Amino acid sequence: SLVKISPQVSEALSNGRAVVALESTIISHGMPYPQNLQTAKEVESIVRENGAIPATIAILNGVPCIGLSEEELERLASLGKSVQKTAGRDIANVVATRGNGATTVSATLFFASMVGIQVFVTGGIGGVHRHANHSMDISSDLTALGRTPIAVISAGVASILDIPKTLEYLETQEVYVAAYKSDEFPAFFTEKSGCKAPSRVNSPEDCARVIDANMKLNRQAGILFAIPIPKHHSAAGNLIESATQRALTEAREQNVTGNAETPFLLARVNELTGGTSLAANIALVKNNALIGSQIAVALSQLM
Amino acid sequence: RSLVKISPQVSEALSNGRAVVALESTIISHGMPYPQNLQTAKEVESIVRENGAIPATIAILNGVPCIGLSEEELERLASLGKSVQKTAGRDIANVVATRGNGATTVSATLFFASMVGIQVFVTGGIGGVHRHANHSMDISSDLTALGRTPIAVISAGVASILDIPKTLEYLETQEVYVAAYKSDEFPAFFTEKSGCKAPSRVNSPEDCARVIDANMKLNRQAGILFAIPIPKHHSAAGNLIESATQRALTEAREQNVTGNAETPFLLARVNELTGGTSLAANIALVKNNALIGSQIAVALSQLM
Amino acid sequence: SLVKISPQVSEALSNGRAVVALESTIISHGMPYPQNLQTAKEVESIVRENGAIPATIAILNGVPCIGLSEEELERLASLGKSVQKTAGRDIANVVATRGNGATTVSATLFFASMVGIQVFVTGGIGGVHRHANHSMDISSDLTALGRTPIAVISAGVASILDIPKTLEYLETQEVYVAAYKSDEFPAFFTEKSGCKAPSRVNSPEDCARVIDANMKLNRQAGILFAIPIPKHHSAAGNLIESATQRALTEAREQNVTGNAETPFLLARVNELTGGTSLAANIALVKNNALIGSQIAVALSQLM
Ligand SMILES: O=c1[nH]cc([C@@H]2O[C@H](COP(=O)(O)O)[C@@H](O)[C@H]2O)c(=O)[nH]1
Ligand SMILES: O=c1[nH]cc([C@@H]2O[C@H](COP(=O)(O)O)[C@@H](O)[C@H]2O)c(=O)[nH]1
Ligand SMILES: O=P(O)(O)OC[C@H]1O[C@@H](O)[C@H](O)[C@@H]1O
Ligand SMILES: [Mn+2]
Ligand SMILES: [Mn+2]
Ligand SMILES: [Mn+2]
Repeated sequence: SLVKISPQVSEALSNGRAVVALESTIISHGMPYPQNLQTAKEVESIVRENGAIPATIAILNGVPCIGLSEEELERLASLGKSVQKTAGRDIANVVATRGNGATTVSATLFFASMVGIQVFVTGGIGGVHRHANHSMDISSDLTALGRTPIAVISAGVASILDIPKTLEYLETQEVYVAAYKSDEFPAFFTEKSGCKAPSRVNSPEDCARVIDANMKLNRQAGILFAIPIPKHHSAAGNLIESATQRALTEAREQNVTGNAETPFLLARVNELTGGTSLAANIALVKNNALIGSQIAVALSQLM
Repeated sequence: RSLVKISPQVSEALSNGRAVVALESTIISHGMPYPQNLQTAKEVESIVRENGAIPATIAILNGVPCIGLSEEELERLASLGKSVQKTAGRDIANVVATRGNGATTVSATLFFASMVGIQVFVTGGIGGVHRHANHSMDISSDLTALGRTPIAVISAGVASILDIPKTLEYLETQEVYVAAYKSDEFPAFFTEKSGCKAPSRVNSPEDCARVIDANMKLNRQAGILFAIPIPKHHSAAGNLIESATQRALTEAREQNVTGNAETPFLLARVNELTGGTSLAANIALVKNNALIGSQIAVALSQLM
Repeated sequence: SLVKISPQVSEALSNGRAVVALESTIISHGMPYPQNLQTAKEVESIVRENGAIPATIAILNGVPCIGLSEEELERLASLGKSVQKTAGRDIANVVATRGNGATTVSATLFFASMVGIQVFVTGGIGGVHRHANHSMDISSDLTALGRTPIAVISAGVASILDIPKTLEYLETQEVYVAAYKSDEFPAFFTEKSGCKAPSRVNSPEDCARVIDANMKLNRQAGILFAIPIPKHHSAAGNLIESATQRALTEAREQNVTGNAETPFLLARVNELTGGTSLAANIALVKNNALIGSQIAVALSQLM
């Protein structure tokens, strides 16, 4: 009615075939055009190569789109950063003003769950920002996942955020958190965060069985699977931390706040590391798409 | 149903899809002194009606939740004053069970308005993150209520007695859409200037109505805060409101005024300190919220 | 469906008879076998003796059980601490791995509410941890009760936690909190917390009337009734505080974190008080079962 679902996604959902939701803010605010389009195409190709149907979610001319046509992807990507970064709380406004919106994890969660997609691949999830006891700056991603029964496939949480506090917040929100094939919770750019994972899963089939259980119980809280970036693609943790500290200070000084903050910080860290962090970001999203697609296929086979 | 009493005019309005504006009752019982509390409530209901909407003041009377009050009930409530229980959402069941009188806060009024399908709720200010919440965790259930109730709250922002930046952050985490009306600055109740940028902006009642309408069609289970800056000619910005507020906060700490006694103490003391100016501003902003809120409700009714 | 409800509980729910939910972690994590089984039997007997059907909740071989048979209670008791401490966010995982789980307050709430049980007797509820300002360590019991319309019967909150902040957090979550026949909020082992109770109820009938109103209103938030430990069983606040202070220091030095912290502290306080604290813990659970049952019976009669 209000939501436009692509034929291919619509067909897969009707037949119980694997579908993987994808967000669009990485396209609009994660990298420049046409690299953004290239990375988005590659991710969707990895999803299809591993047996799932990719469902990139966005809002175009006020219409929520679940699954984008090639034309729509190209159009969105070419708009670049002029597209509105759209969290869940922004959806109604972008719809009402007939605008274009690139959806974050919290908005993408909402639409994916709405149409019955169970697996959502992202790069990293928002979290508790550093010094949140002074700011209370905490991503709506965490509350959204706490009340949306969907599995988010991430590479953990970036060190621009407070990882230990983000893990505590997720526990309080009743989100099941598990690291993939590791006892150590990953830190996005780097495989190791310094925090033990609260739980562990060792295969795509293991992940699918937890999701299946969650669905059967009708629990209204979600799941975060954290897939460590492949060791060969992991960025040096001292280079990342040094760039991160500088970026955080610059954000504070230039009064970058609210939803402008994460995009500002990730872009600055990429500048400061001469491209190394963006390259790792691209690597982990591709790895997440691979594992995420395998989970969705396993889940489809269970059901 | 058998427990909630809906006034005939509100009942008819809901059945026919007419514009309805919910109103809370704690501003009457605990928010303002006895002549102005009743006078203001009557003036607000009149502004709502004059602009084409039906006012639905919500309260609990002798254990009965009432949605829409008669002039007599409004009179009865204003005079009972603070003998009525200040009733947050979490207190409703208790007040009903004990057959008490309760003046409903934003969190309680939200619950009842949403229950019967009212989409627009006009208030003065919303509760928020209290100052020093890092040592207390004192945070209004208004914020959590709005985060899980699909209704639009029309306020004049957040008072500086609270921590405005942290309140804005908390609302974002709860997925509440926040927009300032015809301004880039988030307003601060008595005064238009909070020092904080508005996270979003809307420029007409019709624009507000379109956001609410989209939110309803999407079936999102989170609400909206529209923050209407107090009209420039009624602002208390010129009256040392921030100084008076700071002095009031300090005096409350020294006299151990806490809990439900605090806000009334602070409001009375700030009014003393500003020679009546802060109360006048409070009256002005609630009336302005009623005007814009009614216009939003009417535009929404027309959309639907 | 997926949940196994015992015949006695099922029959009681079908007939609108009083049912009291109970958790299993004190069996699993509170004391050694076979005394642990005898205590569990004594608590269930208090429930039956006061006119209600006890519904002990646990997960056995991946199956959620609401109401345990004699054989099932024996198996749970013999597993001892080898059972997984299962919060709400752990349920899907324990189900998926076919594990045994002792459900905490947050997990037990979910299952009791699912099948229409209105009264859940516990000992104490989890809360805001001390120094939560630097850790954000806050029990999911609080968020669970804020979105589950069920009454929890507790003896308040232990002083190992931050009681004032716990009370504030509950207000924020819209949980109605009332002390039973007292103006002072109780502190688990001890009747006095130092905090005024936010509200008060003076009989099981009063409690049932609040629950009945909450049910008729269809509010989706729960209730915490805090029943002070009987005066003759109350532990002295200075022998508790001494043990408590030492236990807290030790947990900090041994870097005990996450879901291990509360079980560590309670076990250590019990060690340091030579059994006095566990004795008080058993006394308050038995008192809670008595009052809880009377409330559940009064509620059944109202309905
Ligand atoms: O490399 C990236 N990680 C994460 C984001 C986005 O940032 C959001 C968090 O932003 P905020 O907490 O302001 O809502 C996440 O949901 C995600 O969509 C992004 O654009 N690029
Ligand atoms: O003697 C006790 N044993 C176990 C608990 C459990 O601890 C939980 C809180 O721990 P956490 O916040 O870490 O989930 C409670 O739900 C309860 O089931 C308790 O409170 N008291
Ligand atoms: O959760 P509650 O207690 O209702 O919110 C805190 C503040 O919200 C307002 O209504 C009151 O003035 C109170 O001080
Ligand atoms: Mn933020
Ligand atoms: Mn408060
Ligand atoms: Mn914890």
